[PDB]
Amino acid sequence: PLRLDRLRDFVSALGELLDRHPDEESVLREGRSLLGELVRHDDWLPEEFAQPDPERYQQYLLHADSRQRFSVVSFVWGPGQTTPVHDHRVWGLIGMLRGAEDAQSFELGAEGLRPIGDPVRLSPGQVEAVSPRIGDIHRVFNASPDQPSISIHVYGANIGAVRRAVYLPDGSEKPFISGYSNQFLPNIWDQSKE
Amino acid sequence: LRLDRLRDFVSALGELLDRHPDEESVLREGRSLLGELVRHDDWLPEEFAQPDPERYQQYLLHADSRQRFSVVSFVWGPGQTTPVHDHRVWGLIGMLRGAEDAQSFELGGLRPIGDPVRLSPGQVEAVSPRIGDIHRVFNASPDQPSISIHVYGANIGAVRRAVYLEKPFISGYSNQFLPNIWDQSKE
Ligand SMILES: [Cl-]
Ligand SMILES: [Cl-]
Ligand SMILES: [Fe+3]
Ligand SMILES: [Fe+3]
Ligand SMILES: [Mg+2]
Repeated sequence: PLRLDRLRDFVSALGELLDRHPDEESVLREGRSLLGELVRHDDWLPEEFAQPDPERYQQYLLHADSRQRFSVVSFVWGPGQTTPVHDHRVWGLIGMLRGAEDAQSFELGAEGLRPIGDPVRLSPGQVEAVSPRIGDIHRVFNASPDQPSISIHVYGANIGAVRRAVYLPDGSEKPFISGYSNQFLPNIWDQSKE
Repeated sequence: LRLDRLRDFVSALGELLDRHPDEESVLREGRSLLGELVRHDDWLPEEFAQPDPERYQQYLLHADSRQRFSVVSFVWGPGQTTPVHDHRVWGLIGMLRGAEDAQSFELGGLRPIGDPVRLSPGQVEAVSPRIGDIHRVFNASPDQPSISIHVYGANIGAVRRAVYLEKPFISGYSNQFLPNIWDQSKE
């Protein structure tokens, strides 16, 4: 009985929102509200895009806009998995869905990477923002050693195809194109099935 | 697989409808963009090219965020046909693989308009309430499957339309999964 209508309605609303060509602050404010409404419910994500991998965290594209104005991704960390330290180069929202993860912000200093504040500790329903304007560099990791964690991320592009960077401790940058773990997206558009 | 072709078609079709042009302009520029896609048979994933023994298959490839358009791979097995149906929105039919025919109809009951249009790879046809909406599309080969790529001014699988002897018609989709056409680094 997957409530795929929730993801369909999120995608529609996010489309309508960007049709008004609003500023980043308005996108993040209205966006985090719409994402909050989606990730408050754990009755809609298909099992195929909730699956951990033993070697690396999984990046399942759920929807990309026709003009690549936004994308929606299911990120799945297994026990003890982390992202590299990375930037985005576009606005991003992180909606916590299942389990426990932490997000550490970083800044580029004289020495290299320095963490800003404590890790932000996410639990289901919580939404965080990233952007070049408000803070773009972070590392997201599973805070459980025996359970997988899932967050739904929304970006101001097709994030899997954005040329961005990972950072080493000394602040040196490697090119980063994340791509996607899935060859298949979920069909959220067969409304007659419901 | 040259999935970049489908990605570029979807982008261009989005840009086109951003200009909020009239149906005539959509069909004119659209059939040109679709013609460019279906002239090449190096991009369709095999999972959305598969015939079914019992009924023709309707694989959604892409739906717009606001359901302004959709792109569908239709697959007829040897000797399969659609019912006689309308669309209630503009539609483009791009022939990709094999041989099919399209018979137009008018309400008189049903009378066929002209001969069946005989499609071969690269050919693009249009339907719309304005220009003629009622047709039947069928495989013209008795041993080979046929594939055409269709583009509609809605999420066609969810449009309330009709089949004609009117019965209500909502076509839906054969696939639970769409292709990921957005992983550009794979190329
Ligand atoms: Cl992120
Ligand atoms: Cl059609
Ligand atoms: Fe991130
Ligand atoms: Fe048709
Ligand atoms: Mg918290």
